[PDB]
Amino acid sequence: GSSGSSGGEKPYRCDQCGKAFSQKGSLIVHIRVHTGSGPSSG
Ligand SMILES: [Zn+2]
Repeated sequence: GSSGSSGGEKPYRCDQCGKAFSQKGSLIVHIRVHTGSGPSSG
């Protein structure tokens, strides 16, 4: 019951939403929500 608890301190951190990832690819699958990434139907 207490927000604000960063854990990992990874280099991969999206500035669009403010998230963190351990790998690069993992982040690539997230960009789909921000910028047109890979296929996503019409
Ligand atoms: Zn993001």
